[PDB]
Amino acid sequence: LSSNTWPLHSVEFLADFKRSSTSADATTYDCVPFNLPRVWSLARCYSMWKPTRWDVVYLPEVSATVAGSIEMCFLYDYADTIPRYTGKMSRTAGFVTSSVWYGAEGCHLLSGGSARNAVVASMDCSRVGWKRVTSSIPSSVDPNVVNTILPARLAVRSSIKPTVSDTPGKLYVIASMVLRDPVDPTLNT
Amino acid sequence: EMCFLYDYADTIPRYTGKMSRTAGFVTSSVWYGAEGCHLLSGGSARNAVVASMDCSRVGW
Amino acid sequence: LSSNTWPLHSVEFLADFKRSSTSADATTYDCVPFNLPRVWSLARCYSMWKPTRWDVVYLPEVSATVAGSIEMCFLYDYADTIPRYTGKMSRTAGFVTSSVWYGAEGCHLLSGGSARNAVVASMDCSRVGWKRVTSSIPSSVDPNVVNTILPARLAVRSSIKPTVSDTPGKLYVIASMVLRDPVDPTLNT
Amino acid sequence: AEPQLQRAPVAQASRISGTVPGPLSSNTWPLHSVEFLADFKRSSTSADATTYDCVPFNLPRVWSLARCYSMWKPTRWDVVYLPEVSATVAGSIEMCFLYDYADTIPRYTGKMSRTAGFVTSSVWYGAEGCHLLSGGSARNAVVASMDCSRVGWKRVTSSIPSSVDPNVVNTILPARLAVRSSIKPTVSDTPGKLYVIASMVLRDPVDPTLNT
Amino acid sequence: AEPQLQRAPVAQASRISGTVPGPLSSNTWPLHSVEFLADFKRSSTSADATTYDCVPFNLPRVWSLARCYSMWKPTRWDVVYLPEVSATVAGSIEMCFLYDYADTIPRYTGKMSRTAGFVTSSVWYGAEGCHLLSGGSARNAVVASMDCSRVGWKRVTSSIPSSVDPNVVNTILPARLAVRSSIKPTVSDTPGKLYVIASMVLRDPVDPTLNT
Amino acid sequence: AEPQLQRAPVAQASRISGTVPGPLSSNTWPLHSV
Ligand SMILES: [Ca+2]
Ligand SMILES: [Ca+2]
Ligand SMILES: [Ca+2]
Ligand SMILES: [Ca+2]
Repeated sequence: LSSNTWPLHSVEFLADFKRSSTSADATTYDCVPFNLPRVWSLARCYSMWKPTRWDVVYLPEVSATVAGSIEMCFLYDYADTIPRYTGKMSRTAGFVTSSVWYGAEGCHLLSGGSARNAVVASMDCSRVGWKRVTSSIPSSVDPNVVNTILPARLAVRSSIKPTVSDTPGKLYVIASMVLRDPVDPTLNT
Repeated sequence: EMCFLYDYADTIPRYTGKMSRTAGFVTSSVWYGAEGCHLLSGGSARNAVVASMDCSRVGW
Repeated sequence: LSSNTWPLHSVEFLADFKRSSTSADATTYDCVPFNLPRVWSLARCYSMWKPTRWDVVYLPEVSATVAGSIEMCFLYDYADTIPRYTGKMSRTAGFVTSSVWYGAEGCHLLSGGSARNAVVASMDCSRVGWKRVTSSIPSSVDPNVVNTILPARLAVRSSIKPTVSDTPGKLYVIASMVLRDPVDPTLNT
Repeated sequence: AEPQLQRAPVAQASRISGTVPGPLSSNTWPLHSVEFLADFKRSSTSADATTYDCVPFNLPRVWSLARCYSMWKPTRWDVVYLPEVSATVAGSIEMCFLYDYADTIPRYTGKMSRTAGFVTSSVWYGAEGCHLLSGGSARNAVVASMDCSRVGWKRVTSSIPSSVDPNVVNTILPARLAVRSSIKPTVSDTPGKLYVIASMVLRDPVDPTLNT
Repeated sequence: AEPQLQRAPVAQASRISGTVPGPLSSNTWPLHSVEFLADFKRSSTSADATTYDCVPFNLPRVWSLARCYSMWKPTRWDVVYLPEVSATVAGSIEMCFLYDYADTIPRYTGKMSRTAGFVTSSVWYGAEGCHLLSGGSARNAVVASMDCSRVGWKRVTSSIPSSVDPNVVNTILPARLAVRSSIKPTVSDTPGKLYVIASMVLRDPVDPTLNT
Repeated sequence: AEPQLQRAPVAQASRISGTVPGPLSSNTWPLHSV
């Protein structure tokens, strides 16, 4: 309800699903407001935030004959190593893989929501507490310090290496959060 | 990519990020959504690519 | 509650109450999100807004010996002439006046409630419809065009011409609104 | 019957939803176990208590399972002392828990007694604690229980950042068990054993090889 | 449940059968309406009757709907005269229908009377015709009915080829209403109003912008 | 009713199992004659 607490449901483009022709490493995305321009514009006006939903849906835009799959999972510890292959991915939390060309049915999740044959990677938000809204990540520090601000990292991996670097789809985030103690957007770091 | 602009003064999105941040946003494989043909007659928007405009609160 | 809609309660510094040593005219403030940095940072992420509250509190910060008083009222039509004197101010909506050094007791209004000894000028928000959020105002246009985006103007006046321009207190806005259709903050005009 | 005229699709989505099935694939996994913690070492020169980090990687068997999950939350953690000395042995064992890495390790009985979870026992008392490790009956056991209520979800690590601000260590270390000897024998000895009866909940799987 | 492994087809036919659904998409559409036709203008110099082409595009509201169809067939077409003058006004209104564009417009009572659908009335008679425009009761109304039986399906046009053989005009013009004043006032005047009570059937839709 | 939106497959197997039907297609055929 109220008393220094504003609930928020947003949908925003997160990033392009990029496939490397050389690296087998997954690309990680920090599940924090400053990574979503519009949501950041809102969140930066508050000192604290608490994710309630945070779901990343993959929407493809390539031929149905393209080869490969997209793999997704969430990493809840910054200290944890970024998956360099399918098993590592298949073994971790929120795992989900689907042919790179599949997914369009997920557009219904964006507008409204009837996730059926949607390719989503849901983050474990239950038991995720009030974190401090920051404008950056102290990567140069002990992973434990980072954990303080990073609820989780989305790991996205190309099941295979295309002959040329490419992007067969896009990742959109459907976030739901509550914001708490106001701050001047310009002083929020 | 489809979305609705409710203020003529607002700038037309020039890219995916901008489009996604706009009301009524929707995207689809250009080859997805043929089932939308049945929408034009009966119904079943289950597998259709539709961009709905916020009509509630729109006055006379 | 949902689907392009969430209430927003905010408090922000509006402007310094400036007393002209030569002019008797009232200063005018446009009651729109873009005139409140933080609130603007939020409202700009939406296409439409609807004021639910909008109250401006006068909080003094001068000696109990300063003479003169502050006068406030709201103008709901851009075409309407700005009050030149006390009688005029007194005859317009939301009119309130108070000795320039009184009003400190209204600080709990900023956090909590009890406008019991406050110097507030409340805008009539009931029956104020959805207005498009704008980054500016067409000041050289027909007032009716302006009225489209301007719910009202706060008119502040000094009941006295001090020997030298001075600012006896400040005006703080206590706004409560609902925003509606998402829009990229950078594309909002 | 008639041979079926299969229609060949341009492709066919290959999809898997959720962590691949197996022993530790559930979102969460509760685990209870008895784990040998350490020997109750009695220094003959130092009066300082010995510290033990109450974290999964310090429990060999539990760690095997725990490293497959990224988050854990202690629910029980109880350390039982088992005497292996005669009733002629003088001395006492002192145990308590330290919930802030920045806090100083007690160097004497008074300090130990003023600390949470404090407990003392004749070094030759508590053999009945053997039955605790299996069935139950902590009636006559020497146990040091860690305050687990209010302990939140901690990240599972394979190490402790020791030369770092105690505050960052606290983010991973729910508590430390402090074990002290009430007296200094003429020569270092080992009056008994310390076994941990841990109970925890693991959450959010992760490839073990990535877990650090 | 299990994620469904969708089979992607080389394509997927996009098909629509029949005029897209909406207000005027039916093969045929019947429409009844009251439409103001014109003022009963009484010339003070000419004895010639005034002609009115009984075609859809001459009925503003009806035309709005009619232009969405390519074919129409009149079913009723009745023109009611409404007096707006006192019972002291001399003169009569004469009405009849001309079913051949090549036919000469009557210049006098005798000619008018010899023409189909003929009718005359004291210019101040027929106010009860007001009730016709709504409910009914043509008992005391001055009405000129057009012979609609036997009128076939006509193409809907937005114009009349006037400087063309009357025979080609006939293909589009079911009939003309001829209105005449039995007398010449000292100066042109307007004793009443002419309202049409049309009933027609529209058939075979067409984009309005193409309809001409 | 609604026109059915046929899904076109890359192909479609053309298959026949067993000797094409007719008078002498059976695995065996008994015959008696003068
Ligand atoms: Ca901050
Ligand atoms: Ca705008
Ligand atoms: Ca870890
Ligand atoms: Ca036509």
